Amino acid sequence: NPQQLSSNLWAAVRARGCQFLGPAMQEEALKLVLLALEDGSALSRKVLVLFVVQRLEPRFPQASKTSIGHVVQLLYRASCFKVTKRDEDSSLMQLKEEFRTYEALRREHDSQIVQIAMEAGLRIAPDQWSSLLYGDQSHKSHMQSIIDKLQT
RNA sequence: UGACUGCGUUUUAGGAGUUA
Repeated sequence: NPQQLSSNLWAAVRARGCQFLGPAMQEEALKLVLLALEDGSALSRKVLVLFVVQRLEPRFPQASKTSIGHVVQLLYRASCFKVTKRDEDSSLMQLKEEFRTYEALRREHDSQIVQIAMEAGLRIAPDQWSSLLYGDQSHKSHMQSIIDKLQT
């Protein structure tokens, strides 16, 4: 259904403890993660979330620790981090080296959402995908490529 | 039902609390 495949996607996403804040805001949030993690710094999730929230909140009041926490889980599910567990304390996390460019990181992010849609049996075309995730028709073939790699 | 806050999930995952 024309905007109800859309709300069922975000339902499936929220159910997996993840979240999409819209094309513009998601983009900044990811860039911020990269800013913190691309030089190989190692931050607990708590601190990483703080880093992003503190810069984003003043420009987007929808940006809570809770909501940004959910964006980061998207990347946790996508297996983007190198995790270092510590005894009696929280894990630190770094970006895997292959994911230290926006292009690369965003591919994985995107893929993870597609995969959630697949797990939930939601057939969605690349034209749609480019609208949902970018608000334009400029990423159809990017999204097509993601889809094809996922069914193999 | 939402929102929020912890802790957990790389052995892949949530779940508790607070609140209207």
